[PDB]
Amino acid sequence: QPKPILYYDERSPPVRSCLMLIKLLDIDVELRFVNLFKGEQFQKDFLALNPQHSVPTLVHGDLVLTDSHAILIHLAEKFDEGGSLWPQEHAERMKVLNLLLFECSFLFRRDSDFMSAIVRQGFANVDVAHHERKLTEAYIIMERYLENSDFMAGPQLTLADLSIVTTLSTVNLMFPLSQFPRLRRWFTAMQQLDAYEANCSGLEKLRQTMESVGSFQFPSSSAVVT
Amino acid sequence: PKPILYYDERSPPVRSCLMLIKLLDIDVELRFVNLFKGEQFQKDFLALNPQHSVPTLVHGDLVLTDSHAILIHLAEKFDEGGSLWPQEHAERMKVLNLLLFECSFLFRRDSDFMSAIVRQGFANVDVAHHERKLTEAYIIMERYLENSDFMAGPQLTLADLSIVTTLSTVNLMFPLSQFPRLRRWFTAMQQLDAYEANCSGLEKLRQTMESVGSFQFPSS
Repeated sequence: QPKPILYYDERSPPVRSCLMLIKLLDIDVELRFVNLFKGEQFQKDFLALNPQHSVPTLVHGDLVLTDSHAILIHLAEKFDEGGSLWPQEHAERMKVLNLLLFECSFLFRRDSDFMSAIVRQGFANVDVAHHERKLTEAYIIMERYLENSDFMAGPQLTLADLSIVTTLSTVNLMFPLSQFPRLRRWFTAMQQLDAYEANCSGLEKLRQTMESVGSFQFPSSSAVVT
Repeated sequence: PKPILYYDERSPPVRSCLMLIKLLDIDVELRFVNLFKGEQFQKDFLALNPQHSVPTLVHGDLVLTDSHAILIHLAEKFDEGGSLWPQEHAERMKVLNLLLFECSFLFRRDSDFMSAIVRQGFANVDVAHHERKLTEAYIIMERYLENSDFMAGPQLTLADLSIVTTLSTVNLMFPLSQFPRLRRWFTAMQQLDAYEANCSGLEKLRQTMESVGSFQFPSS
């Protein structure tokens, strides 16, 4: 019943997906900033709330959620009851769930491995070709999904698109989409949604933070901008 | 049409699905895909699942490529109204939150360790690094068990089935002796009839890892 509280750092793509859903559904939510690059997620009180030391973390009454994909489903079920973002029909809902788990286990995992290598080693010491292969593989899979539909999980916008677009925009700071016409079309369409504005500041903050910590510049030509 | 499960029982996410199939008496058709021979890269399997992973379930026209989606789908279709995937929203969110901890944290870190063994050889893995990453997962689970007998509340749910198989896999290398709640919970899980579905693939994974990584686990 009390309004949700979101612990967040907008540089995180999963955080941005929750910010996008909050904007799309017009949800009133208290924001509490946790600076991941300063290690504020290791403060004792935050660790007591979420021992995984991660954002987004949502506190909604007694419920404490520590994964973006649970937060997206929870907020859709509470603030979009009966809607199409988290579909009513079982098969369509399982397709969206399957895509959310692809984002967690495959796209995000590989982008996190790459970006954490940059922070830990410096960009000049990362095997960028290795990560390019891993992440281009994810682009190929997404292009294949979109060869069948204009959205990731079917013919309409779902939570899968909100979860995937933020991490895709993050991978695309580095790796261009010139060779992926369906992924370009979809990303352009997602950027026309008013809710996409919630992605913009955090993407830019992540770009700047990574350039500083990793001592490099992303190639400006890569990012798709409309 | 009955569900088809593409599987290699060495995979802990596969074992979680085998455990649920045994608990719910689901009639499935099993099709083996050998992960250590690279059969997940065969062209027909890749056409089905471009993430080249098991478990993969084909149920009618529905193709699921992640164990946590498979667990939820099978519970919804074959255990409607049961307690493994709770009806009440807050309880269900708690289960979902733990399934995603398993995917994003426990499994990710065990995968990173076990992959390192296969790629580099055990003698060349930074075991102390992986011990810190995996012990941190043990610490988190010990905290999750502070208030309840099971991972997501007072009774067995899908979260326990997902977590127990990967935990048993981490436990090939790293003992539970420092984590009393977690050790008690693991012993209780081993007493379930359905836990028998974990045993064969866990031992096969032990043997395959010891051969490929040229070592013996401490627990061996």
